[PDB]
Amino acid sequence: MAVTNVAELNALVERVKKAQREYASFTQEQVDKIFRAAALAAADARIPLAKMAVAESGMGIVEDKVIKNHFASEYIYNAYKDEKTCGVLSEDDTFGTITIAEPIGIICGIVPTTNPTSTAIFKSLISLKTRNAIIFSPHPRAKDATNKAADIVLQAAIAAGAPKDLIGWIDQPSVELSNALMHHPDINLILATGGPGMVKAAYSSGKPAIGVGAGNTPVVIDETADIKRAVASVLMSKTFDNGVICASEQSVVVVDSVYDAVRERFATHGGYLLQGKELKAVQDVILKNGALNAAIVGQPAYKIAELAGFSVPENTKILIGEVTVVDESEPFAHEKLSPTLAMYRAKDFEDAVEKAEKLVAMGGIGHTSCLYTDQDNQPARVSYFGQKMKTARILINTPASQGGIGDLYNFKLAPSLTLGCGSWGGNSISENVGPKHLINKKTVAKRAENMLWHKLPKSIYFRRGSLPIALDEVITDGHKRALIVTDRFLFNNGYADQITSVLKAAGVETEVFFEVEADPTLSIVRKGAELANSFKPDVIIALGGGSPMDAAKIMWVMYEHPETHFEELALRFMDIRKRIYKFPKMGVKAKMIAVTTTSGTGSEVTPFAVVTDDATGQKYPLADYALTPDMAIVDANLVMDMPKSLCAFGGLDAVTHAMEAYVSVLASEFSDGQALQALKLLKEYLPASYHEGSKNPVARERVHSAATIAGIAFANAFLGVCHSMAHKLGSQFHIPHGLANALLICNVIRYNANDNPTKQTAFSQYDRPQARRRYAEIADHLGLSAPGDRTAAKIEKLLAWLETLKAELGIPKSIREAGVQEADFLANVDKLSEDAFDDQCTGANPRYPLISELKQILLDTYYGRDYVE
Amino acid sequence: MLWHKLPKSIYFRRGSLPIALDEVITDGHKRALIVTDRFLFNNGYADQITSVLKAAGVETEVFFEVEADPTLSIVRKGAELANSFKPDVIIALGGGSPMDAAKIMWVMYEHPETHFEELALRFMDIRKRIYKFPKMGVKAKMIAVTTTSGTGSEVTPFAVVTDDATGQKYPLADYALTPDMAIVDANLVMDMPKSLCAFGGLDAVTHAMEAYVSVLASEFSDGQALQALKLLKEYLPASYHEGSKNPVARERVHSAATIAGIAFANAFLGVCHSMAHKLGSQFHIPHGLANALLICNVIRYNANDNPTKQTAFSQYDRPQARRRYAEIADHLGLSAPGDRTAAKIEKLLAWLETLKAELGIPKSIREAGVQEADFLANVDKLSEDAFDDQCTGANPRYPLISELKQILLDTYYGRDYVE
Amino acid sequence: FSDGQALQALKLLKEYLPASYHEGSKNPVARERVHSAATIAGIAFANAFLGVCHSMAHKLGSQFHIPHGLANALLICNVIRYNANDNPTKQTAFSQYDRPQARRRYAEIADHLGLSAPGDRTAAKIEKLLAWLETLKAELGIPKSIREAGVQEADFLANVDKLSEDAFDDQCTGANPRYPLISELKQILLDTYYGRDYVE
Ligand SMILES: NC(=O)c1ccc[n+]([C@@H]2O[C@H](COP(=O)([O-])OP(=O)(O)OC[C@H]3O[C@@H](n4cnc5c(N)ncnc54)[C@H](O)[C@@H]3O)[C@@H](O)[C@H]2O)c1
Ligand SMILES: NC(=O)c1ccc[n+]([C@@H]2O[C@H](COP(=O)([O-])OP(=O)(O)OC[C@H]3O[C@@H](n4cnc5c(N)ncnc54)[C@H](O)[C@@H]3O)[C@@H](O)[C@H]2O)c1
Ligand SMILES: [Fe+3]
Repeated sequence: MAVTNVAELNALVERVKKAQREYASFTQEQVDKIFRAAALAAADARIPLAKMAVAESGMGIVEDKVIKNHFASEYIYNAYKDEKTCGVLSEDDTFGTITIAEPIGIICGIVPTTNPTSTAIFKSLISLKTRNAIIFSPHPRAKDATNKAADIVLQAAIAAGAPKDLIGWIDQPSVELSNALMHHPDINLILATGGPGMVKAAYSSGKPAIGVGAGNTPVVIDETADIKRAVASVLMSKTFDNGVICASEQSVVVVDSVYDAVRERFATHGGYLLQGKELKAVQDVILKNGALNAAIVGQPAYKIAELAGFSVPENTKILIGEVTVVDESEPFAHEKLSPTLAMYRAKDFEDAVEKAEKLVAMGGIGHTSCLYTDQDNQPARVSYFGQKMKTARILINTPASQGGIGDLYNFKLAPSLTLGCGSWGGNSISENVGPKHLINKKTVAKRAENMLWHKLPKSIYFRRGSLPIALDEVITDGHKRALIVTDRFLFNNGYADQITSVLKAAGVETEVFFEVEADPTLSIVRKGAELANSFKPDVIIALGGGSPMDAAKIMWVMYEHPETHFEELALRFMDIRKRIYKFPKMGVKAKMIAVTTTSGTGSEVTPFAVVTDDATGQKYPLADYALTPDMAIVDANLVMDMPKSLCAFGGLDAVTHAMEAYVSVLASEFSDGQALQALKLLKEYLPASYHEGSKNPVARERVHSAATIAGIAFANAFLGVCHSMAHKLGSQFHIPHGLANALLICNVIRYNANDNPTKQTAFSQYDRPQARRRYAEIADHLGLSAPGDRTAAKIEKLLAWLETLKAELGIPKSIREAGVQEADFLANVDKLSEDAFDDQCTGANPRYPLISELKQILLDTYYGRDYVE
Repeated sequence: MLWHKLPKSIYFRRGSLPIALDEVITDGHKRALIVTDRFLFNNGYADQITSVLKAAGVETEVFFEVEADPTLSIVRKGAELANSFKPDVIIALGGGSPMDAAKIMWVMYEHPETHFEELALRFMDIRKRIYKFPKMGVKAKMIAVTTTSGTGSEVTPFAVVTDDATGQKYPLADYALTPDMAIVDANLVMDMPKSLCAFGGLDAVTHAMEAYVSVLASEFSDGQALQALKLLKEYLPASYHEGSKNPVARERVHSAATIAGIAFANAFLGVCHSMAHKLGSQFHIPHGLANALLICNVIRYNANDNPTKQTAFSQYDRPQARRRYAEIADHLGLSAPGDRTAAKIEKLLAWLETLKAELGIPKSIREAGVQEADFLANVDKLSEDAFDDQCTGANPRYPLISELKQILLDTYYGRDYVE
Repeated sequence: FSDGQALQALKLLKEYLPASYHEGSKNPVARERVHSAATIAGIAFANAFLGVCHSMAHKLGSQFHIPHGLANALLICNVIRYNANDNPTKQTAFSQYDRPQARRRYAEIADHLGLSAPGDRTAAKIEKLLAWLETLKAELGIPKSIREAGVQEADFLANVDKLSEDAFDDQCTGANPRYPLISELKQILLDTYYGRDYVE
């Protein structure tokens, strides 16, 4: 039963550990009942413990401890009784979160002599609500009391449905014993108290800790204060337990304006101002051996002077010494737990808090500070006192001894002894301790599918003869200044009068910018914003496709936000809503209506805008749904006179826009029927549009509509990896986009079409690799294989249809065959296989390629081979 | 000429709602109104969005006073509230009756001068409209959540309401009152009853079956209609029987119903929604149940290569309806190789009966709680007033009042529509 | 029961109401004590109903849309001169009320607030009381009559007999200590319009 040896300890802990494991399986009602019985047993025993605390400690006063043994039970209960601390605290079912709050284990309670019983009723009683255990290592001066404070708690818990040794205490303490308890393995936490050396040794143990320092507690009394209650509260805080209590106001800092008044008001109401010889004698007994006399602590005032060598009335509550030094040389400013007090003299407020912060900074860093002022009309002072004072508790118009243990003067403050002083003091709690610190929360995280979107430009218009019907719809009914962006071949050949012809004839002012060439550079973009910033357009228009529709919707940026650094605008990301350079909201200065005369790109719907740096020459595909065209237009009358090449490269980038959008990882049921309806039109009408041309406008139109439909697909289901390398392959060699996508898709499919790949994209919605299947759902949709095929022929037949399609469009079989030299390829292939993996298009490819696996399907194309793996 | 216009945002996955308000509402607005029905105010569905707004600097107000087949009395009631709270955003919720009522309150809030009769005016085209609707993005935006899987009102301009005086649902329409955002999360329909997952998920079958065949049908609004049809075939039965026990199906169907809205918002409905609206406001039959009884005949109606009339649309040169209804089956698998374009429809209609039998759908209107005396007496009314609905100005054979009644009756007596 | 509360509602409205007007939120204690007083008076007049000032006020503040408190501040300084007549025309016929004591109660009020000097005669304690109101109505922005309160002499005299007969028909007046005559109400309506007194 008794504990004065190191083995008795190692036995106790075990018969305790085994209580917890039996106590942890308890419910809320089975412990809500243990919590009361232990709190009553502690309240009804408020007087005796307070007697047993003075007989043994030699300090304190009875009637002021009784407010503590009682506060530590009633004011603890009213607060932590309804705190759900057993199981599920919260359950957000929209998400998949649940907080379950298992306990922590067992604890070591390091008790002081200052508050031996309250600090025990407080910990004992709070460690039962969290379904924990605890073991006390008390102070020799108060071992009999704080251990009689737990038996009065335990013997009332076991009587309420608890085990019989859940709690434990050391009877004959030491260092060899505590240091053997704090370092015990079956312990799981340390709940300490007692100032420096204590917390310096709690954390240093090896276990966690909620140790708690302590020290000075400056209090400031400004001109705009109620010097009456400022003083009573100063005395009601020192004399309370004779200041032995922590946080008590060891030092006031008054401003000259009201010092004399305060000086007297302290005198009449039991204040002896240490004027001369008395003072020195008093600041000589305080500090013994660099520390405060351990015999003066908690003792009444008149009992101070006797040790000093003088005498004062027995009714004196306090001993005040008017001083100026605010450093360590003055022992009259350290953490004297006596009723003594230091009275400083300051010019104004700012001169005080500068002085307070200086003497909290010496012994009481982080604990608490106080202020007395107009709590309602001087909120800036407050704001200036909280932002300047490095204390975890700033107590405005409250006494510290009864506001730091806070449920009396202020609510919303966690009632507690064991007041955290923040890392400033050497403890990482920063708050009044409670049961939510003795607790191991834990979070079950159900798989949540990542949110998706089908976002387009409103006002898509599509048929032959749709320009004037559209401009005169939403543009002219509205804006007044336009900026048509296009290329020369369209400005020269009357593709841009067909649009000004309509704006003119109404009130509008046009200005065309036609210095855009294939693969636009950032130099052309600036030059376009440099113009937009002069013409100040109310709207922006973009013709052709790709180069214009990619230079314009970015010129739309530099016009509304010229501070945009392309280096940050083209930063590769991992998710498009968790973007690190969130695009600015740009639809205010001007809109970005878009027209297209080129089939494939589909840029008229999608956020993508491919441009190159003009310094490194790397195409930086940059993406955000803020640069959607805002009323795209797609008229098939601007395509019927296209050459045979641009038709192929276009309609053949659209194929690889849907192919790697039906198979992508962001694919959905919204973007999977459009991709197919595109891929089914590019099969019935694409060859015709190449051979026949304008002679079959029915086909030249569908292809134009399809290539846009893919946009609806790959605007939401981003591209795959064929573009991540086609952008680099089409830059280091100036190969066109569509021609590059054609030389890879018949080797990229068979890359992604492995159900046992080396990697995978880590997308929640992506259960497992479906690409091999997601590619056969294509063939069966086109009509390649009806009868019961292996799912591997449906692919061979998909490729075959491509090699057949790439044949009847003049597409070469390889790059070598496309105007590239093995000497210039092998050299800068490792460079653009890395710069491909670092593209934003590849973050959606189902297989998450390895640099060592793009290089291979990048050589196998130069030599017209097949990636076999 | 044609178009394909929708909101500039359609967020859709289980758990998207907070991730559709934590994103956009609070980034732009601080005064929100919510429109719904009592079942959702009560059952804690509207405090799934007020939770996340109030947590921000937003002030909410909920107009929970909506009823099935909404009236113009409620609409004017919510405007008074909207005129008092002065919202920066409107958030419709509940599906259909609320959504169809909030986007019209949006009107009476932006422009209280309006007169409902000038909105319910049928027309020959949407551009060549006499009452050009006003611009509505200036006072408050309009969000649209949904809790049913059969309407598509999240995307479409259709806003069906009732005068409360004549009792005539006026399926008015204009893209100016499309929502700015549409949120379709299955978190809200997992616990939906069977009487709704059937009617709702079975109108959607029409939203898409008289949209892939309509004259305004385009390549844009044909793959979506189909994808809304290949999902309502593999997941609608399961979402009825298994219910929440197959949330993937109860989710895919929820997206399909919306995808069909991506279709019939661009390619208007045909004739089943004209006779439905009038046949479901008189006899107070629900929407989806009026569409499931007729669709299996309207097909037999529109699938006549030699009808009396076409709808006179340039893009529609020859009647192709008998063909489109075949590509449907050819896409769903009902079709066997070596057919003749006449059985693919039988194999299609066969898939519906098979689908209407396994959802609790009757075989006629008589079985649906309508007395032969209350029908034949007012059939010529809803047969002349269907012709006067805006939805029928898009179906491919411009029905005759001679020919509508005949299919009303053949759906009462469970008969077919031979000709 | 309802006499110490009424008074405590009156010793606080005298030491803290002026300060809560001028200083406003800069003296929240007064802006607080006054808030409690107003309620303590509710602890009184909930049990001991109002008199006649709230009858004429309600009718005089619904016709001319004058606020409640402003209709009560213009009249109270006369109703006192009315109820403080030891020999009125009528009493309110209440058993607990044997003799008219109103001229006396209004003195214990002053005697409690300090307005009274030792050696008075029960006739000045009321003057010293009314003097405290004017002094209090002048320092809150309260006018000296109804005319100054935005009411045209033509719109008043034309409908005075209405609100003078309809005040008598209010429930509040069935508790004041001298059962006013319609002859006597109008006279104090008008003397509050022309800022005059209510001699008799
Ligand atoms: N912030 C609070 O909650 C609070 C409350 C009351 C008192 N206090 C502070 O407590 C202190 C009271 O003085 P005390 O009574 O703590 O005297 P003290 O500071 O000597 O406390 C010594 C305690 O340390 C324990 N201990 C265990 N292992 C130790 C080790 N390795 N090295 C040193 N000590 C070890 C001893 O058992 C003993 O109880 C003051 O600083 C007072 O401000 C803080
Ligand atoms: N954002 C997207 O949606 C997306 C996706 C993939 C690729 N891209 C980018 O799109 C760009 C492709 O641009 P494009 O290839 O679409 O055209 P392009 O911009 O290369 O220029 C095509 C050239 O063909 C000629 N031309 C254009 N329209 C014509 C017409 N109607 N009749 C006759 N000649 C005509 C002009 O000389 C024009 O410069 C590449 O930079 C590619 O990376 C964009
Ligand atoms: Fe492309």
